[PDB]
Amino acid sequence: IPKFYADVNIHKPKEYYDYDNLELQWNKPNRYEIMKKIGRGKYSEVFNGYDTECNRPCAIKVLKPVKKKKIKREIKILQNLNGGPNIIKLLDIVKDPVTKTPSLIFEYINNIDFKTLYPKFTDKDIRYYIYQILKALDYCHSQGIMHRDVKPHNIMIDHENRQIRLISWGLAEFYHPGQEYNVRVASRYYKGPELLIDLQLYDYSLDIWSLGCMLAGMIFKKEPFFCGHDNYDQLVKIAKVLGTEDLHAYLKKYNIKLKPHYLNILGEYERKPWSHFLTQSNIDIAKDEVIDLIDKMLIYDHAKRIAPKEAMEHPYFREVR
Ligand SMILES: Nc1ncnc2c1ncn2[C@@H]1O[C@H](COP(=O)(O)OP(=O)(O)OP(=O)(O)O)[C@@H](O)[C@H]1O
Ligand SMILES: [Cl-]
Repeated sequence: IPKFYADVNIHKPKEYYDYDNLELQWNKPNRYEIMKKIGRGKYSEVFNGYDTECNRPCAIKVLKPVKKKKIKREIKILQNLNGGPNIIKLLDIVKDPVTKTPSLIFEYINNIDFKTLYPKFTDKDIRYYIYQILKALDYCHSQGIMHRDVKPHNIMIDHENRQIRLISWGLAEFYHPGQEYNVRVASRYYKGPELLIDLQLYDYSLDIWSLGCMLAGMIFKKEPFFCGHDNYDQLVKIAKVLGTEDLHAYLKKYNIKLKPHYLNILGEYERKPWSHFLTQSNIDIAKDEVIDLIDKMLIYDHAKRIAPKEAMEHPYFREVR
């Protein structure tokens, strides 16, 4: 039972969540001037473009042959989240008349690779940007949607203009109590324990684990924070930090019995204190307020994790604007 926003979709009309019954009106791609390729996805290519009619830059996401089921969902979710704080705006959906290839037109964000940008950040910079990702996540959760793929790679930042956007809504899904969800989502490094132990009855809490992994990696200057060689090893990398005592307690509560594979590789680990991750290069940002915030997010028990709504109230953010 998610603390917040559990029954959002229950009180919403079927049209809101039934994305496969969505009638898409594809427009002519003529007005969008295609320029430099800025991104590469699993089943897409993102280009810097220009809306010649509305005097506006855009990011044109061309789509490789994927079932309409996947596109319709991404479109429905982006539509339902329009005007959300720090959520990428979908401006148009276009289809080539000849090739019949669909493309999604998004507002353009001048991003700099996090591997180049993040080291240039100050304590005040990470503070502000994490608050903004929390605002985005509190909005989509309130709209009955889980992002299911929060990672530094899906956060666009134009540092010069202090503009931040949560992108990649392709894996985003609607939360319905009692529904079993595909555990084979998110980057292995940002996959919550519920995905690793095959707990299909997960919720919004999944996004706080992923954001916790991101925040830990940023302030401890170690990305990916938990670096597993496989899905089974990823739980070991987690347990080697959070301790196995709280893991066994988590499995006993949700009555989950680990695979014949897990029992051998998983040892008995004591919880590593967050202080053991401090270095000369990171103590300046790895202060006591942020470590408390990380401690409240990286918790096995998805039901015991802090909500984005609550995280925003934390003293780490003293956001008097
Ligand atoms: N609006 C945008 N502004 C700037 N860059 C963008 C924008 N949208 C996408 N990109 C870039 O394109 C890359 C891939 O885009 P995106 O994450 O939306 O696709 P994807 O979901 O992985 O693709 P697919 O679902 O087809 O596999 C991003 O990592 C980013 O660098
Ligand atoms: Cl894997």
